[PDB]
Amino acid sequence: GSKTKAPSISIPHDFRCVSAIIDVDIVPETHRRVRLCKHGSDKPLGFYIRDGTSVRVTASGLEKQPGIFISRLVPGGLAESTGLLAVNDEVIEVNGIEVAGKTLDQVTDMMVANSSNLIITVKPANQR
Repeated sequence: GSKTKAPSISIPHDFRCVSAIIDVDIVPETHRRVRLCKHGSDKPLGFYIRDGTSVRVTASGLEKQPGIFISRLVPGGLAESTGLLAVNDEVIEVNGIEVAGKTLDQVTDMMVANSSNLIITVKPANQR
């Protein structure tokens, strides 16, 4: 079941953007959220994604999941500039859509869809 904690962010026509870590007061340090904001026109997100298998730790032990990892960040890109996000980090949620079961096609498409107000939730890999 999908139980995401996604704030219903209503975006106004505001012309100043900063990628900020939202839900930081609620979400554990195990997850990192940056909100992507549009600047002028819809330029592509400053991160690329790849697929693989991520290790999810539970009380049951080490379990493997189909994971979507960041492949690389665009130099001078929002995530790269903030230093709040790294290339190794795997994405957990996008806007509230969990990337579990989603393809890169679907996830990229989903992210570009909510390009105006997009919550990117990754979990820090602490560099793999």
